[PDB]
Amino acid sequence: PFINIKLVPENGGPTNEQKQQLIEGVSDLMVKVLNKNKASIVVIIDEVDSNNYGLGGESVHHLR
Amino acid sequence: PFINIKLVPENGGPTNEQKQQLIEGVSDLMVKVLNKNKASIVVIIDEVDSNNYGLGGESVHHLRQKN
Amino acid sequence: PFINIKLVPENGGPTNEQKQQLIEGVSDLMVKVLNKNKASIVVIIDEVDSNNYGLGGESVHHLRQ
Amino acid sequence: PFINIKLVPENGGPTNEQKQQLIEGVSDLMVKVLNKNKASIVVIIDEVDSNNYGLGGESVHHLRQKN
Amino acid sequence: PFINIKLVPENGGPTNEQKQQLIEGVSDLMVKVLNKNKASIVVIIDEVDSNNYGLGGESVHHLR
Amino acid sequence: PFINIKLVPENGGPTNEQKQQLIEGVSDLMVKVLNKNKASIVVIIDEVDSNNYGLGGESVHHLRQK
Repeated sequence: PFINIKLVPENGGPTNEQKQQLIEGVSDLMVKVLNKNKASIVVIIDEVDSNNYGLGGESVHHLR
Repeated sequence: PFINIKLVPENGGPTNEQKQQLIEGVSDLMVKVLNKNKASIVVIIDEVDSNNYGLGGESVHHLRQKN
Repeated sequence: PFINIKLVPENGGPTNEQKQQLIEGVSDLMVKVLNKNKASIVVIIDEVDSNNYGLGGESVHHLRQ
Repeated sequence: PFINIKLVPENGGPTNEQKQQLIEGVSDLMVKVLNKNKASIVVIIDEVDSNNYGLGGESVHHLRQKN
Repeated sequence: PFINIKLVPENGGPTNEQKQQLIEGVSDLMVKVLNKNKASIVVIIDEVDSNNYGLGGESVHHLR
Repeated sequence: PFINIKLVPENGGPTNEQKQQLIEGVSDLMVKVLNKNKASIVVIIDEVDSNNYGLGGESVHHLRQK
């Protein structure tokens, strides 16, 4: 299975350690809930600039 | 944040309950690791046909038909 | 430019005429805002099942109760 | 609803102002045509280098040098 | 590497054989130009209705 | 059609010339296999940081590239 996560960096995060936790956690979720093979799981994390992510018509930067 | 999950159905699954567990699981995960707001988390699950998902240069339909 | 739209169908929609209005709509916007050549604009629309869309930790299906 | 826009930056654009215009415009369109709840609309703008975008078999960058 | 292909079905196609040709062709190109590891390559093909794909302001369906 | 390629840069690559090959290569494949008109093919290449790509529960960076 493929998992794509797009998030807006906030207050000095995410760190490489938190990224690892996200990767391992979503991966284990597929195993425990769907009994999937862990080795074939691909996860990609995209960090979006605050000025390029909109929620409810406003940029997250504006909202911040 | 935004999370997109693409997977191949198998042995009758996934059910709506398992899908609900996946939605709840990934959300709680974002909260636990990044302390993000649960309310604004969007999750989309795409179910892909075994003949349209390729791993290593071969479709999953072929792989599943082995062992 | 490329534009991808993912939405959950609802109350019979969206119809083909509606999908056409979205295509023409986002296309003109690009010309107006960035003066892009309309000829090279590509738009893709994806429909997602209520049991497959989550918002706030619950499926859209459950939210619709 | 979720919207993802990918474009090649050109002649000093797009500006943060121009980006907001795109976010606002796209969101309004979704309300105008589908009567969707504006509060839950997510839009993401990706900016791509002229060398990483292809059209008709050539990079946007090469197309420009031809003119 | 991950490759996503999106196309509008036409004149009966694409068949599963053509899908396999795309899956392998894309994979081979990655190994050939960048010498990537073939086993870890993931490819996903999305088939899009002609009423959901637009070019130059019109849907592929109207294009006539 | 539309083709999106996501990869992790490795050992001084990919170069613009390589990206051109990838663009032309993917485009020719659509022409040959599906008989598409070249002019309408759009290809986008995304370069992903090794600490952001996960495989089998670990990151490409931890696996030491790919």
